[PDB]
Amino acid sequence: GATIDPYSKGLGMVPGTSIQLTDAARLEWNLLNEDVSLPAAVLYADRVEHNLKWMQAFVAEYGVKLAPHGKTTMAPQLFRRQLETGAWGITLATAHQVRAAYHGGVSRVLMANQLVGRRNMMMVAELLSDPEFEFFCLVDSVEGVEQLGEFFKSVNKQLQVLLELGVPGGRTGVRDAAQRNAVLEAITRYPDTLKLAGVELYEGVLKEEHEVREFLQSAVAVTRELVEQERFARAPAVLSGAGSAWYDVVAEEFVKASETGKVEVVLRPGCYLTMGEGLLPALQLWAYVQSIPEPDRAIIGLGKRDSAFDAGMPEPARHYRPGNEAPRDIAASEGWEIFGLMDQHAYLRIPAGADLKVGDMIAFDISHPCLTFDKWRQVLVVDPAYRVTEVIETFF
Amino acid sequence: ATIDPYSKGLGMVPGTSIQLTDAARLEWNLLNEDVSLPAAVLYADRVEHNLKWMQAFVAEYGVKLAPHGKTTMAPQLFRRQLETGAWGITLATAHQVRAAYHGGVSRVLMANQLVGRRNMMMVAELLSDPEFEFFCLVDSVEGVEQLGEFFKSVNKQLQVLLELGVPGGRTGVRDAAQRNAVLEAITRYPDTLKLAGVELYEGVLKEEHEVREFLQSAVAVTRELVEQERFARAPAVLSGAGSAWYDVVAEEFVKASETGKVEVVLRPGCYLTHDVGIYRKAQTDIFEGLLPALQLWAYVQSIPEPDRAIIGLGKRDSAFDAGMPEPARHYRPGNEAPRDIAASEGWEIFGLMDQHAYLRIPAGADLKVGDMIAFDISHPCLTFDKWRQVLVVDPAYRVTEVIETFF
Ligand code: NA
Repeated sequence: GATIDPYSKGLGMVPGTSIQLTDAARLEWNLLNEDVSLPAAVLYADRVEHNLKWMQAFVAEYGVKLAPHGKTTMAPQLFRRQLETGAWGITLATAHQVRAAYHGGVSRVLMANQLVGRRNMMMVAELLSDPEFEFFCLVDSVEGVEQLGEFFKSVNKQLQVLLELGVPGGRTGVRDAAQRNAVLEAITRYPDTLKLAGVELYEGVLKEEHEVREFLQSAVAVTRELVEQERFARAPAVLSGAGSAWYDVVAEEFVKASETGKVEVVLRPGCYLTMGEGLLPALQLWAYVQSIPEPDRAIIGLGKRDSAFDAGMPEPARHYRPGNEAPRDIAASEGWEIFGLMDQHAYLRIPAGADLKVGDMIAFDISHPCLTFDKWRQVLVVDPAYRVTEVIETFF
Repeated sequence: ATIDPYSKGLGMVPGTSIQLTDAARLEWNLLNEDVSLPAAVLYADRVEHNLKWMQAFVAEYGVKLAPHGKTTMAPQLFRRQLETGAWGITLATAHQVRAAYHGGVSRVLMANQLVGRRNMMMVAELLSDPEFEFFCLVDSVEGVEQLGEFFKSVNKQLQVLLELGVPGGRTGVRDAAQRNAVLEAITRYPDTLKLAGVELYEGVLKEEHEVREFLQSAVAVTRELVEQERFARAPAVLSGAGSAWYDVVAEEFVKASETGKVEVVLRPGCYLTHDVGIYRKAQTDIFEGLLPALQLWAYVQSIPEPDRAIIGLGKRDSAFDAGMPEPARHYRPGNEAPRDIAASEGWEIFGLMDQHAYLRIPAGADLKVGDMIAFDISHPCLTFDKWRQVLVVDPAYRVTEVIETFF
């Protein structure tokens, strides 16, 4: 129960099976003392807290609240920090994810996805006898609504749904007004079970601004009509877009729905580990130099098992020789560059005669940090002296 | 070893101490929608068919195999491999060795350099088990000295294999100077490091005359060390991959395989498909074989346009290196059984996002929200690190066991 996994990678010696993650400090792991198996995933406590407090300081120019997507870390320890620093809820994608977040103390989850399949539905139904828990999922088809309605009725629960709008050539969401009206009608056939709680879209399938505005404006018109018809079962109704790349455009268009006093706008941002200019990169992967077979080629103990290829090639940022007081920063001018990532190894180009030895450590930055998280069941949190203060568990 | 109550791809797990091997008692049936989709599904009868085939193959040709476990990291599967004749399991990292040890593997060839005090300590802890045999690779004086000093300081002994490499390659000594420097360094730790043999990965090379030359060098270095009596293990181990280049390796290692001073150990990959080198290359010699044993099951979530269905399967569930998922079976809840999907149905996955996939279908397809599709993937072993728990089913789609992974 929120205990360190003694068989995971990227850890030091774990002398019991019930050592609380938050008690990791008593194990006295220090990264520089080689207490920890490399490769390891390392969050800097000072930077994580910086990024949290930075986001907390953010005063929006518009009436909008944030439900950051949790799928990139799947770490309820981080979700709780996000919620205590002002997030409205967590956006998740699967029933499995929702259960994980719920048992990690998240009390509001926007499942930005269709809920389908008997076990996925039951996994959500299991959380719905908690009167303090708030849940939403998306609907975009009559069949999907009927499946939800029949199931949740059969287990005597209520389920909040958001009508999802979509676009031609897009992903999910109703494509036109006739579909929209059929989906809305289907919901009224389960009056004691399904509860229309708002409207949702993902505007980022579109590329041009005029298309985005026109899509946002159709969502506003549908929302205002449902307000006027008193067809929402939640007060306020929720209107949600991604609002990342299109943050400004989404806010401008969605204000028109808010002006009813009956709708709250909820946006669904991504990674906090890099609203955004002052965020600091909080995660590095640390690996050993295992072999330097040629004067310009080093082999590193880091592979695709440790670092998502969709995160981008790892970039050497720090160098540390065991026995030294501290690491040193690697300057771009040194030309240390990963030119190959295999399963468990990386190829590092170095200038001939570089001061690098087998057994040295390198800390790597990665461009899209959160995408790497799913390669790590345990992520370390370190203080500025590289002492591990906490272990973060993930639920992938 | 118990079922993780918080994992994906499972049914209702009603306790925290349900043994993985007692999964059948939970009575999960895939077609009854007892299990959360997406799920990774191994077919028991196919896994067993593949193991039995490799067992029969090893008896025909006398080959010693240490199959790669790095791609599945599933000691339940490792144990079956060893029970049906594997010589040991080949692994990549100290963490993996420890997991395999914990899962009852009694011989590991770590086909990698062992570097770093915690990594070394993790291996040292296991060496207190006198029934466990371990090997790792050395390719540098610095690496040999770091191992020697560490294992001497914990009063243990370590078997190492000299790794031969090639210019522009991966690891391994490049030339005779480098080779002799590594061997000499080994001899500086006479009661700690035990030279147990010679290893290479020949498929860094692409042309055949190069591979043969490299293999020939391996045989020559081994023979030389046999004559000088530099090995501290009888027999000494000579190990090549012998998968993608199985037929060439088999020929070149002829004389080492024939002697009793040396045992040849090959390192095949995936036993969950016909697409493994040792099997593809054995066909000439052989003239029902290896079958694909894994499929990923997912729901249809939305059919928003007549030619486009959205599937609850993403890059979180299906590794890019495994290949694009291909629809293979279709099941509508309430029905007796799935149906086979042929290419002529016109279903094809055209996009895989984080948690969703795009399925092209012909307008008017026999498909509905809430149906399940089973997908084939080209390299099934390579998708295991997306799953902490993998289901095993019997022919009636009843879950008979859950397989845990150590990634
Ligand atoms: Na635990």
